[PDB]
Amino acid sequence: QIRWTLLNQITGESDVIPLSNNTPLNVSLNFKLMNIVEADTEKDQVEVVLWTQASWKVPYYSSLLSSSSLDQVSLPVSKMWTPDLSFYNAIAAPELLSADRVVVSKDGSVIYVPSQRVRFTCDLINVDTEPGATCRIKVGSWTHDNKQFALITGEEGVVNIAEYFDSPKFDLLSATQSLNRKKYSCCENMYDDIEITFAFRKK
Amino acid sequence: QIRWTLLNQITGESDVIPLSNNTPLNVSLNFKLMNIVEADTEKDQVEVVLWTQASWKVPYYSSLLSSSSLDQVSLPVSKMWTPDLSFYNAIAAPELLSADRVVVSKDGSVIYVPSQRVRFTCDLINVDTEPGATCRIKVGSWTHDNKQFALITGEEGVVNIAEYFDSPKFDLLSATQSLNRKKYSCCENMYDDIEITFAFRKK
Amino acid sequence: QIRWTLLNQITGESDVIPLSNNTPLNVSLNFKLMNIVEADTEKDQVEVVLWTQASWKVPYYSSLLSSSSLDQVSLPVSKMWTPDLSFYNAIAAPELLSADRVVVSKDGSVIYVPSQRVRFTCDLINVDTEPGATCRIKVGSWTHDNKQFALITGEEGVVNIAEYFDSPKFDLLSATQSLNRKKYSCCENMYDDIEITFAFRKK
Amino acid sequence: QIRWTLLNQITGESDVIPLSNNTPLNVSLNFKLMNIVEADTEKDQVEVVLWTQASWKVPYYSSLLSSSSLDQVSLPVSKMWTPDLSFYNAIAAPELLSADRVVVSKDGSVIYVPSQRVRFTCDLINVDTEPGATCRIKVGSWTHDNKQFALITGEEGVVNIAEYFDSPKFDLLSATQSLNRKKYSCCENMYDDIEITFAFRKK
Amino acid sequence: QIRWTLLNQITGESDVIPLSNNTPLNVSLNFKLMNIVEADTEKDQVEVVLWTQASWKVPYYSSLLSSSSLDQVSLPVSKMWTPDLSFYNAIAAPELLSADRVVVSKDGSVIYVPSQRVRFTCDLINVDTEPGATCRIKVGSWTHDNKQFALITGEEGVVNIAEYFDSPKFDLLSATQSLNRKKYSCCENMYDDIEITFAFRKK
Repeated sequence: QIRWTLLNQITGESDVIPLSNNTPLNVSLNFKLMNIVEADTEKDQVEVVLWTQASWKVPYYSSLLSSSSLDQVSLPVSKMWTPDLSFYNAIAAPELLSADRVVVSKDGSVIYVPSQRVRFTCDLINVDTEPGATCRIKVGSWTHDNKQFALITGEEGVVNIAEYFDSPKFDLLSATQSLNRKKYSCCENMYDDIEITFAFRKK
Repeated sequence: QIRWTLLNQITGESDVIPLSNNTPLNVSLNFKLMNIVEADTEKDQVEVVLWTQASWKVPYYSSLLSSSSLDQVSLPVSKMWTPDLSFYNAIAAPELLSADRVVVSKDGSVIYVPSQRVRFTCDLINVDTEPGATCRIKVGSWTHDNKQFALITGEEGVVNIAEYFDSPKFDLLSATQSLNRKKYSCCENMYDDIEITFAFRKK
Repeated sequence: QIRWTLLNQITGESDVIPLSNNTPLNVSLNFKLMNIVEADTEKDQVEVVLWTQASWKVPYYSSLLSSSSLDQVSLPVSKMWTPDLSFYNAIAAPELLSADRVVVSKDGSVIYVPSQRVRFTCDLINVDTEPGATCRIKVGSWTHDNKQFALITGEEGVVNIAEYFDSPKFDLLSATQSLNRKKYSCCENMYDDIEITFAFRKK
Repeated sequence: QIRWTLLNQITGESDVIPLSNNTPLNVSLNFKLMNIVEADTEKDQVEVVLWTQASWKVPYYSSLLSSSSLDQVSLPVSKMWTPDLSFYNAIAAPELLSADRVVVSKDGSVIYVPSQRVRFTCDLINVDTEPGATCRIKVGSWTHDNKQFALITGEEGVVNIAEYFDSPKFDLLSATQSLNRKKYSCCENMYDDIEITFAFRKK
Repeated sequence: QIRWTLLNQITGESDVIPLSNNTPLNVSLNFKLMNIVEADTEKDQVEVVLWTQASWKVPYYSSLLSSSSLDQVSLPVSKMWTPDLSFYNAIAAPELLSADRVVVSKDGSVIYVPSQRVRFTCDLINVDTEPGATCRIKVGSWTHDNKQFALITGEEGVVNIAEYFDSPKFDLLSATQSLNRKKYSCCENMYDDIEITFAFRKK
């Protein structure tokens, strides 16, 4: 149902980011904060459910469906390169809540939306006040610098991090994101990250 | 015991939904709500034990058995494509409680019945009243739109979710399911989901 | 030090229950309840440590040792078909506590003894009284109906479920087992199961 | 660096205990109790950190290095057979806290030292008194009987189980062991075990 | 996009530490203490988030990129030998929080930075006084002695373990790291270890 032999090159190359020429791969990231599921005021720790909507394009993947009546194909994440996103301020390993699959379209654009439960520390002293408590989540490639992996995000038009939030216990008061590019001790080059700031209080 | 060389095609193709023609694959789901194992009123979270009874048919699979004594065969889930059903409102990774195997019939129809412990948020303010609290569970394919993967109510109808329910702690008042479809941001086509709605109260 | 090439066939057929002709495979199950390690009266949930002693025979396995001074050989579970036993009433995935290995004898009989911590719902309202609380553990193949997989067990001799029980916190008052056979609403045929009934109380 | 094609035989045979003749492999086990990290008096459960020092010899492994400048080689456990030690009285799966690797010397000697966190039941009624609480840990092969796998242990004067013990919460009062050989029911031959007995009290 | 065939040799050799000559491999380590996420004074147990910055050089790896546009390449850890660093005094298995990948440079140096949550025991008697409680973490190779694996200390600073520290619950008062060498039972050769010592208190 697909060009199966191509898929063997694709998985064969999966250890390495798929670059064309020298150009950085643009990886588009958008976030949806879905729910806050722990707000532990004694430990000062929060758990959220977050959907990371990631997409990138590898033109040579377009041959996968060229001869197929499929418009797109869903494939296990293990079959190709996917971004090594890490939460820089996670204090427990994020827990995947969705199927570990990506969708490839006819033009080679790839879409990947892990839904994860993520824990981090946050000062919850004001969580039961009208302004609420303000928390941040930082996400970026752990190992691909910005010469190879460049973060892009939605337009000031389309960004709506709180769009689908729903909780019977907490009110989500605001949610914004910055796109950052920083030098660290390890490496020649800089790393891109997006950081979400949000505020919430108890209902 | 079976046509082993066919299994090599079946496993070989297991990354991709098995379609023929354009036609979406029909996947029927029925559910058994077995137990409500937590209802935490301070966090507004509920954990249930749920069997998902999923079936679909792949004509070419029928040759697996046609010349063997066996009327059906049970195989590990890793040997073929299986639906990537996710609980859209899950707040923890569902925990599999039963052996991960499917059963293939002589005509190539397949049955898969995972038992899973699933956690999600619910407003429990009324859990201790006669009408009780109403909770919803949303299930659908994470990455196959309804051009490829169509959900249908299975043979048992919408009416037998509570058949095996047993708890010393909770009364299950009612349970039904409804089939819906939604437009998502990522994609042009809609996704099918089945939504389970149940009411329960403390004993 | 065994007939390795025969292991190629054994492992090659490990997806499928090893039948000779049409006859169902006799799988014998005996149990030892070792301990009760949680009895939560607020949640009504018990955790036990249980050994399931399972044995079956596959005559063609006898060639594995025919050439060797080994009387029996221990092998990884993954190298052959083993029974897909499940706890029908588990509310958490069972935790294996022992080496995942089976032993094949020179006559091709196979012994598999998993030790597992298993959690289930039990009404514990009477756990701190003289008669104690009565709990049940249901065990059977998840996907092999009784036309393929026949459960058998010890007579009134060899059956002593409480033989090794030790707990500083609970008295095991009595444990019994009973073979049963049920048809399920999802499914055509009947499945064998053994139900273990036990009573315990606080020391 | 090493005779790589030898390792192909070593890994190839890794499913099965490496005997020569029909002599049991001698497996030497010594223990170091490092710490007691849980003593829950409400549940009468203890957790310890324990180093198990295992070693055995497989003369044919000597060719792995005989032409190498390496005096010994550290390898992943998955590359060769290792003893299937179980804690016969564990109530949770022991958690590995150290790298899963063995060291093979020039003579074919193998050393494997896992550090594990292990939970057991123990009557803690006297933990806060002078006699302390006395606990036992029993360890042996789960599936290799003493016709194949024979335990040996420290030349009874260099058995010092308490040697590196260190805790700010508990005094280890004593720790000894014995080497036992017992008959089991599935089992026509006997199984070796070492039982550690220790007494501790709250500081 | 790289020299794939060379990667076959690198992975083929991944079981074994990469030495040239009889020279010890220099493995450089620096640490960043990110957070203290638990200090349980009842149990005298501490959890921290720590980045371990490791680097080492393997000259023959330089041919991986020789003919490529990439100045460096990120690869999954499973593709090459990486150090078997263990927390000698961990009381629970360290939890990895970051993507499991390394970066290989044009000259064959390798960078690996695991973020981990690590638990250990610490006398917390003084955690709530001005000088605070002093804790220690010991890191080194579990199975590579210092004739094969030599520890050298990080490239930027030695008291700046705290560069990224942030906690709403605790003040970090001091942090230092120090190289040591310790002799063990198993081995006629010594193992290097780095000991982080830090003092912290409740805010």
